[PDB]
Amino acid sequence: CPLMVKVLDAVRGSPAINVAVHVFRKAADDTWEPFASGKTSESGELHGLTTEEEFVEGIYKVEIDTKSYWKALGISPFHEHAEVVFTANDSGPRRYTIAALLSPYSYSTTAVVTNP
Amino acid sequence: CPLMVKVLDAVRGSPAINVAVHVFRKAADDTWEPFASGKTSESGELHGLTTEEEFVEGIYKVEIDTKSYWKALGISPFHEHAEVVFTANDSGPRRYTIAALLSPYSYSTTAVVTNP
Amino acid sequence: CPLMVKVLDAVRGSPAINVAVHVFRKAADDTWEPFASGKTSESGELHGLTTEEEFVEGIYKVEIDTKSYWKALGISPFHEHAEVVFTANDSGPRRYTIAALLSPYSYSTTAVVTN
Amino acid sequence: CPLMVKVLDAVRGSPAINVAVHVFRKAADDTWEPFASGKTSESGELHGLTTEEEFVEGIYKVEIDTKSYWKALGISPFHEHAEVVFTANDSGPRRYTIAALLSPYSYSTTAVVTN
Ligand SMILES: Cc1cc(/C=C/c2c(C)c3ccc(O)cc3oc2=O)cc(C)c1O
Ligand SMILES: Cc1cc(/C=C/c2c(C)c3ccc(O)cc3oc2=O)cc(C)c1O
Repeated sequence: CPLMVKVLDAVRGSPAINVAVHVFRKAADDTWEPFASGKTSESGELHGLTTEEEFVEGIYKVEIDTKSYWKALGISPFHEHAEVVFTANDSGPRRYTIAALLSPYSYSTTAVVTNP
Repeated sequence: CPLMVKVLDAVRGSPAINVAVHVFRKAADDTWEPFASGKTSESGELHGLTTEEEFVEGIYKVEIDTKSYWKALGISPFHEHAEVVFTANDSGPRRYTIAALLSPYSYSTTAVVTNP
Repeated sequence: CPLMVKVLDAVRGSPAINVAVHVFRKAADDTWEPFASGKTSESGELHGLTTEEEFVEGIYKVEIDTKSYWKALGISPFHEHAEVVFTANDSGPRRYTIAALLSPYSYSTTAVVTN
Repeated sequence: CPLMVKVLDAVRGSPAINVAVHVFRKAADDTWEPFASGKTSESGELHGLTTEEEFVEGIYKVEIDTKSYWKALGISPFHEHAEVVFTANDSGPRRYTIAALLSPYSYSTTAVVTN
């Protein structure tokens, strides 16, 4: 449960369902290594991306595939994706919720970081 | 469960705890009648404001006491409160989540409306 | 001069044009007295609401008529209006910009207060 | 002319001044090639990044160095940077403003695309 992604739709007033999410981790050579991926559920949430063993310290990028989401709804949006880049677990394990609120030409994102 | 309020703190990356919330409903004479009130919990959520019987159609105002929240934290913020005003239940009962993301000089708010 | 309102549309990626904006000042009896109003321009801005002489310290409310905006574009929105309620304070910077970014079920607002 | 970046601070209610901004263009091999860069002005704006001739259709990334901004103000932030990735499209309006509103653990971004 150390990483969860929650996505909301500001046009519909609903969870953003079936949003693809790709997580990357910066490697020692400075490239972005694929780390985990998944899709938001009916409630706009994506659980089960990783484990506390696997989710070591590092710089992580959470790519939320907003264009793919809006295009699947037959809408032409502005952004390719929403990217959230952050250092994680560098003071020990934390739990991270990455939330995003989507519109066709805009988005908001926040983090909720909790210490278990 | 027809009305829930969720409040997040964009400075801390945490739920906004102990935020006072006052709900009003517009009366037939156009005044704002007190309807319900409460405080956010440790998880930034406020449940139990009303019931499906009580939460009839109307125009509702959810006042989130952001100044009181920031002042209790010893911070001087810009806004007096965040107000969310909406018509509810006019196509039959719905469930409403009013979410707000707070900063000292800014806030975001959204609604998630679901049909039970 | 001391107060400007700027409104943007997050669905179309544009200024929000021809949006009605009403400003009120809180009176001694806690009622909201009309203070100034207008409609946003082609750039989504509303200038000339007040003057330094008139814009004394106190609590003000800026009401942005978002519902009518969305309905005029053929879209059904959630809110009746967006409300921004704040205290004008002489000790802080002199010029207030109240900005709002609109979606059908959401809005963001910020204040940019400068000298 | 065709691209402007505007950055605001939601903690202080001000423009975000002296923020480094880097623009990249996606190359044919999917790498990000440096395109333009600068630091925001006293009004939080960065003008003069490119010209109409240079700003051809394609995918661009605007990276805003938010971490350094917050640290220079003595504040610990969440993100490494804020990223805005979009396609420039000739069929749409000609001028792009990329706006960002910053908090330590959050940001909002919008596009205002006009003629
Ligand atoms: C106004 C606004 C609201 C939200 C909502 C965030 C969250 C929301 C809405 C949320 C809702 C339900 C739940 O079980 C857990 C949740 O966790 C959240 O972080 C997120 C952003 C970025 C925003 O600008
Ligand atoms: C509530 C909120 C406000 C803004 C403000 C954007 C702009 C603002 C505030 C702006 C202000 C003055 C000006 O001369 C030009 C401007 O252009 C803008 O795009 C931008 C975001 C992302 C947001 O969430």
